[PDB]
Amino acid sequence: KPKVFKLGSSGSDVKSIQDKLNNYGYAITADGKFGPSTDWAVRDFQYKHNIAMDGSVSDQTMNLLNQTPTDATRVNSVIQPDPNPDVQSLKAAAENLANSNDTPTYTKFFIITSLKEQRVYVFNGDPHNWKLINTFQCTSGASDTPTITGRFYVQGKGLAFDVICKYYTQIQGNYLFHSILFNVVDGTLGASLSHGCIRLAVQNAKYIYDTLPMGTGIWIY
Repeated sequence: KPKVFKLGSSGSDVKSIQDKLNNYGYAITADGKFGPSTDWAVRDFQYKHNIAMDGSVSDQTMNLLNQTPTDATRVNSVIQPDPNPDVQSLKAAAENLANSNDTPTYTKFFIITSLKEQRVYVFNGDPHNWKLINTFQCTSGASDTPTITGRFYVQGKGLAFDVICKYYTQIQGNYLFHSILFNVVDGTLGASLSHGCIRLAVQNAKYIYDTLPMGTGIWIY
């Protein structure tokens, strides 16, 4: 078979894969060792290119990595804060929260959901140097199907999933961030159908979907 590079691979070919991922905007260390950050970047790359998301690089992925990036395929690992006035209002407190705690991540982003506040905070930067780029309200799971707590990584995504939700981002298994249910479906019925998921205004689910690459750290508490 053709050569396959994956988690654990090393050498100058890996280094060039990493250089190409950096050209695509993934901001990883190009050291020639295919670690988790390279795996996650490859998975995101594959998702954005509508090819199988397995985290391995063979001919198909390599061919695409050799194309010039475009607006459709390039990741921005620096994002300017949203102009929503709540960003500025909560900036200091949210940044203090993120910077003073463990925030494991494989991207230049991090997302916190505080269940007691029913609020989401989205950051750009690195551990202990996070900048708040967005914040918004959420609705998490009802008490009989509560949202999972813990630390996770963005695992998967989709544009949509007899009711529909838009712009889902997978936390773990069936626990997702997604839009309000759709004609809007809310109330006790909306909570029963959403189970443990985190519901957001459509624009905010879309924001997470558009901004956070696979491997972005997640903290829910």
